[PDB]
Amino acid sequence: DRICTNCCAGTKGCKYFSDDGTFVCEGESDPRNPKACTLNCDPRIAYGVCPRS
Repeated sequence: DRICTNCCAGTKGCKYFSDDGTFVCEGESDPRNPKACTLNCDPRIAYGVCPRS
């Protein structure tokens, strides 16, 4: 377990949200370009919630 997820490593369309119930940022990185961002650990980001459909 190593919560080193960050908004750069995020994927456009999915809301990077914290488990406390807060929207931090949506994935600013678009999947078109090969995104390999730094593994900067942003613990305030829990997981990405893409539309549940």
